[PDB]
Amino acid sequence: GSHMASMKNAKQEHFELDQEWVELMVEAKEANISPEEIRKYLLLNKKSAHPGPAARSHTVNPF
Amino acid sequence: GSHMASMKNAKQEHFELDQEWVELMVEAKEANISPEEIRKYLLLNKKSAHPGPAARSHTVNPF
Repeated sequence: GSHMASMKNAKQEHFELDQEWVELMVEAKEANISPEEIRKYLLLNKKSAHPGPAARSHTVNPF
Repeated sequence: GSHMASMKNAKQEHFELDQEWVELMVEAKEANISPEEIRKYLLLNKKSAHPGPAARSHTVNPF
């Protein structure tokens, strides 16, 4: 088969964000938006990226 | 006259709205929940503080 380009590393569940979350929070208290919608989503979504392999030895033979 | 308890005669137990929103803001940033839900809602919901609404269960007590 012919060669084709690809990304040097796998995708992760981690993403960049910062200043939207401080900007919404200050106004959401004065406007009385629902925090529960985020906190219940967040309570499930305590996410992390997939780990590396264990790389332990194995064989289809008795001890 | 006779001794009695001073004003205010009873405490209320309502917590700060800020302490949900401050934990939520820090944790939702690291979890990458949607800030766009709060920001799009806030742009319509340009509200301020108000008393509670009426309901069918409300009535004047006999005493």
